[PDB]
Amino acid sequence: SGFRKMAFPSGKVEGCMVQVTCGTTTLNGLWLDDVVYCPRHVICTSEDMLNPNYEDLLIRKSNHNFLVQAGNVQLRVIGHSMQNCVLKLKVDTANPKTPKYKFVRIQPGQTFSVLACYNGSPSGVYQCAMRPNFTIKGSFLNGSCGSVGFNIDYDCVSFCYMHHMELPTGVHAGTDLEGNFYGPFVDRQTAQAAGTDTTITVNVLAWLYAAVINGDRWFLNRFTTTLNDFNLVAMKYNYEPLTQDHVDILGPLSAQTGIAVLDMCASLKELLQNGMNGRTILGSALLEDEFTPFDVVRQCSGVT
Amino acid sequence: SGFRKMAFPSGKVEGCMVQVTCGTTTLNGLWLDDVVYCPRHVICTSEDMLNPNYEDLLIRKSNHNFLVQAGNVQLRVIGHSMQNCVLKLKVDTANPKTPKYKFVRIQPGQTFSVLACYNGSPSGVYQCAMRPNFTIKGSFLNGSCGSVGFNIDYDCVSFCYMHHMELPTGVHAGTDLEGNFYGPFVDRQTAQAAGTDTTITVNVLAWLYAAVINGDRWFLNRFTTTLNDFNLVAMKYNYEPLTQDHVDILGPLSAQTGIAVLDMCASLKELLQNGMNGRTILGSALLEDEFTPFDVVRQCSGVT
Ligand SMILES: COc1ccccc1OCCNC(=O)c1cc(=O)[nH]c2ccccc12
Ligand SMILES: COc1ccccc1OCCNC(=O)c1cc(=O)[nH]c2ccccc12
Repeated sequence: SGFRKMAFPSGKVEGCMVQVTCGTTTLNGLWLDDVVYCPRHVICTSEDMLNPNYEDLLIRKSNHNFLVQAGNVQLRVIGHSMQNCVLKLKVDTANPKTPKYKFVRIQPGQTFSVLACYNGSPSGVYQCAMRPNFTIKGSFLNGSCGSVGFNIDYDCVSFCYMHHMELPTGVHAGTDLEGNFYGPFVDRQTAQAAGTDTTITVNVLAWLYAAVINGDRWFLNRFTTTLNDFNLVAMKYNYEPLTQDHVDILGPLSAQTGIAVLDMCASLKELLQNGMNGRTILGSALLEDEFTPFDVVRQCSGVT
Repeated sequence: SGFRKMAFPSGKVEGCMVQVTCGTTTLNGLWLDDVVYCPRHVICTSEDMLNPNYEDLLIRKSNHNFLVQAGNVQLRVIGHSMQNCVLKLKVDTANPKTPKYKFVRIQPGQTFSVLACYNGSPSGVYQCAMRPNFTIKGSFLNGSCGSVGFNIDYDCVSFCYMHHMELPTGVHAGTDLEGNFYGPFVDRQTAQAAGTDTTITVNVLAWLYAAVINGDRWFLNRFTTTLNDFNLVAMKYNYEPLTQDHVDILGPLSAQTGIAVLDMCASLKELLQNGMNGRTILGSALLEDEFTPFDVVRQCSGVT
């Protein structure tokens, strides 16, 4: 029992982190096989960041201008190319620690673990979610760019995020490992306001199921609702609409607890309308939405 | 910016996890050098757990009864001994992945990362704190015993916890790596009730400093207090007494923000007396106490 914001073990990803320097800028890179991936803004000076023309800035760079260091040893760069907002630095050495891996582009609501790195060295690991406004609420300081987000399935690391920037509101934006930003964000120092950060309804319901599995049952009520009635309440509270796909995804948690999805929806509806009344659920005074139904099952079953 | 419940990167500890089986019981072991540490209750059957005589049960066990498997390969046990509540299984092979390490016994209020393992395989990593009642609020299922708690200082892993059991209230109890339980808990299936789970005051203040550093400043008031006045309020709210040692430890966070410790104490006093009023601090609707002043500085500075 117990329910924690759990990250995947980060060892497989630590073995991939390198330091990339271009000019005076140092950030992190991800070394898989003989390629080092990093944000293309590594080629920018602070002045460049306001309105960068990446194709033009890249012309002034050669292989020897990208300094890649894995541990305390230097990697030889034999090629460089830009794919969307990431640079792919071809090195002459395959990473001996390359795990089985995939590059995936996640959808909002999906969670992942971040290995926050500085100077190619991992400093910490924490669990994130891709917000419905395509930002992540991370913990990143200067030098953290190139830190990655990932999920692990037994021995296969699915990289889904690469850190690029912090918006003026303190939230974070980045790309998948193909260099495409999540959301409408661009790698430029300009006014980029995030949209409504709505609550991930299916995740809140999954976490309510986790609470019931872990003995926290006070919020369970004698009511039920329909998808349409619940969604009227969800819209009012800036919650994402719940679909039949979400109900189907919650099927196994419903079976494990014996609580029909729509009954749990009615419990959530009363929690939204009445509030917590000073009470807590799984040690939280607010409704947690950064656990997917898959994370609740994985944590409550012990998948390694 | 951003503030997350961050765990240490777990790679150094993943390289130490092994599976230990004795009879029909399988749990986790920690392999450092040529020694595998694991909870001594690995020798118990379910019946034994109610009133075990560990010295007597151990007499019936020989080296070949302890099956140690690191990955998919078997380790040869050439010695076994009981140190308090842990067994030390001497193996013929030094762990090639043994990091620089220390065994430390932490005090309540101190935080650490747990690498939850099952069958010697890591499933997740999360941040914990040793509660003032000597329990931890972990996330552990059947098979998790022998999972460890640790802190990392650059390249030295300081192991501080080894998981042994779940109390009937869903909280967790375990030992340091010398086999001594934290608190009054014993490795026996009997009535063991935990004491008052008070709030770690110095940690709440550290997290309030982290909130100010990260732009969440609404709770800052125009008041100050004294250590004695604050402690009267802290006692009323089941908060740990704040000492001058805690004030000294908060010195650097006070210097960074320009907010005197006693002024932050007065802000915390008003938060206790008035509540949050539906507001949040660093995305939480309650006062977080599982970040030490050292964790706030480390996260807010980027220590790798
Ligand atoms: C406005 O900056 C950019 C815009 C577009 C693209 C890139 C931009 O920055 C690149 C460098 N950024 C960081 O190193 C950085 C990342 C972060 O998440 N938090 C910080 C907190 C304090 C200081 C710096 C950071
Ligand atoms: C009452 O048990 C013990 C008492 C003293 C000593 C050892 C005891 O157990 C040893 C085995 N325990 C586990 O594998 C276990 C640990 C845990 O934290 N959560 C669980 C959740 C469900 C089922 C089992 C567990």
